Amino acid sequence: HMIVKAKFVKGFIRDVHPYGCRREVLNQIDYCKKAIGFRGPKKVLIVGASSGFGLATRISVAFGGPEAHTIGVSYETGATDRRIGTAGWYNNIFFKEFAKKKGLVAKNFIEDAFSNETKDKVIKYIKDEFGKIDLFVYSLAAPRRKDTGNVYTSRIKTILGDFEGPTIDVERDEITLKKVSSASIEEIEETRKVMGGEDWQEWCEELLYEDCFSDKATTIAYSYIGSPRTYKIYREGTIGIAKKDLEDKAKLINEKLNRVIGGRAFVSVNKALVTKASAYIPTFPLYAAILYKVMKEKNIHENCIMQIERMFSEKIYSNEKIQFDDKGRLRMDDLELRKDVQDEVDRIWSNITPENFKELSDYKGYKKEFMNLNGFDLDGVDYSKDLDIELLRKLEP
Ligand code: NA
Repeated sequence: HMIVKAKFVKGFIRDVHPYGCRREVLNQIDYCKKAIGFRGPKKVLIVGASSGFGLATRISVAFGGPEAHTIGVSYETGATDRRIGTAGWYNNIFFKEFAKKKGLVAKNFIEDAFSNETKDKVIKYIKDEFGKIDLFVYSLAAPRRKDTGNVYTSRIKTILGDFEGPTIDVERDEITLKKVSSASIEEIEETRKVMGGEDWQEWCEELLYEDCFSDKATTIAYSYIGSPRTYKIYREGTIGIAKKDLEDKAKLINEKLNRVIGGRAFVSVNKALVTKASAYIPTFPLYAAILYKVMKEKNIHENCIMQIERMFSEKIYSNEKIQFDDKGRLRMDDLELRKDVQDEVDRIWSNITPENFKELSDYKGYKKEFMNLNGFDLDGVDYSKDLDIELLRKLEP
């Protein structure tokens, strides 16, 4: 029986507020329940289903109109003697509670998605109990990958020279300059192993050859391109190299699925959102804060769930044909990269100071979204209320 507070250690919040996480899940569900609605997917596999885009994907297909049954694969840990548990751990639990209330299947595999054991387990469940899958979304954003037993670690670096610029320190409400430098050859390769398209492709092949995909099944992975201002990181750097690998694999998966089941694969390039991993990378967080202000002013702002909802209802499962860019990618950053939006961001950038940034950018919204990632600062949650830790320990995914 304890009060959970937001304690910052080396820039990151230590604990998560589980009921704040519940509320965030519920806010996304609410958005989807009230949106125009779409139809299509019935049986959906999501690898990386516990947070961010994977979670929004799951909520969207379940509550956004299709009433899809879902399998979520994620590695998360619960409450112990000393730890409260990860946000994703709770997101899984609360998603399942709300999905079942609607009479939907919401299976969780709390498992390392990279291992052959996990694939076998998921495949067995599909063949035995779930039924064939019409949509497979790969949205794992793991920091490392275990293979023999080599461990590969993702890094966020340039391939040449320094990248430096402002980050947002949420704890002190200030801008702070940071720098990241060049990656080693091994670091580039490891990042490609973790973030590239290899595991996604393995999944698609196992699923395909084990007769787990429905005819005409779709599979999707997520990426980010952004503005030229951060190309050194997101296109040219270690992340950019991994994402090009992801894009290349999408093409090979697409060709195969098309030939074998009339299915398809593609990368959806999404918009800038606040995440833990991009906090403290130089120059992105300020970009995002300014972007939020501009797009909110222009009535075109989207958070994670809004991105996904529009992706599904307006582009993927719409009446009209799907439009890809010239490299076969679905572009959900079409509003972010709109000329008028980028012109305004660059203008504000040229006036922004460490002194005035809270007025020229959406620092408030940036900070709120950051806090929300650990279940803090959610409207309608009583943070003075103590939490029953033995009750939380009882919850099962
Ligand atoms: Na995800």
